[PDB]
Amino acid sequence: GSMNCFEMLRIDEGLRLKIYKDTEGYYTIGIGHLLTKSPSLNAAKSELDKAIGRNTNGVITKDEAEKLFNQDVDAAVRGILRNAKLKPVYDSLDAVRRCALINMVFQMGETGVAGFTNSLRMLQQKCWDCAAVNLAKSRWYNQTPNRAKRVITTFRTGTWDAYK
Ligand SMILES: [Zn+2]
Repeated sequence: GSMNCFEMLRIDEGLRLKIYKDTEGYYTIGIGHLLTKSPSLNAAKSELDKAIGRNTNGVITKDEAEKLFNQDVDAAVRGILRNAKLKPVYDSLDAVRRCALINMVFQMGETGVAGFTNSLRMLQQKCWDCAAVNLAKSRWYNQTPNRAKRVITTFRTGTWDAYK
């Protein structure tokens, strides 16, 4: 009932409490938290063993991965506020629609979400249904229909309704 960004991106991206591998031969942990592009698993559990504070073998708790996720969004939007097109309209919505933006940011990337120039600015004038249906006309929406429909519904309502 009390949803935050980290949980909704656990619904859509996926949370793993053990170290895995990103799609290019690179370990990860949690929700897309990259450590290094090296094969040294000891360097893996050493970067993890130095970022968490407890020395473990690559397994953490669900509340310690949320820490690293909050770091990842605190740097992600540190990048958003340096992108000229993502900066304006983000400063215009409510917290949950901003999370709906950071989700796509972490899904495709800064220039990826920047491409929806027309779709982004109708959110500024708060044209929820129009920007929603225009966002539904995307290859993004077609290659992963489910998640995109969730994000677009939160762009519409500005609520966590679609994730319950
Ligand atoms: Zn309109």
